[PDB]
Amino acid sequence: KVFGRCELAAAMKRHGLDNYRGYSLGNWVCAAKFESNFNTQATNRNTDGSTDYGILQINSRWWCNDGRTPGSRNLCNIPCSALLSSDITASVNCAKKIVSDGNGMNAWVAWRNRCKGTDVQAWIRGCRL
Ligand SMILES: [Cl-]
Ligand code: NA
Repeated sequence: KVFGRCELAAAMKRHGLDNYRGYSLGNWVCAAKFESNFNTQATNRNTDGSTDYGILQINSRWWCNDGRTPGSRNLCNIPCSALLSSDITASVNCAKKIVSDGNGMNAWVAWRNRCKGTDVQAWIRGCRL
């Protein structure tokens, strides 16, 4: 599923990401924009053989099991394919665990490079939330 901007914002808000650990809704929508272009089916292979999955490009090295990342962890305890669903529940739940591990949203390189320190509220602007 390719979400609309406000559609995703509302779905995220409903799943409790607004101000989750100090990160306002605009941060998560910006992050999802540049990681996956709002596409839940987005996948990307890393040079180390791991793969990033879904709307927030969660990495198989640490967070999910895809059965082809030797010596990796499954810290969110899910198959990586679960992160590709049109229902974003598993991605959101796993994201909550990632953002709490000490490094905040700096875990997402696109957020750090493209969202951090920008006017992130522009991403939820005009949306009925
Ligand atoms: Cl933080
Ligand atoms: Na893994």
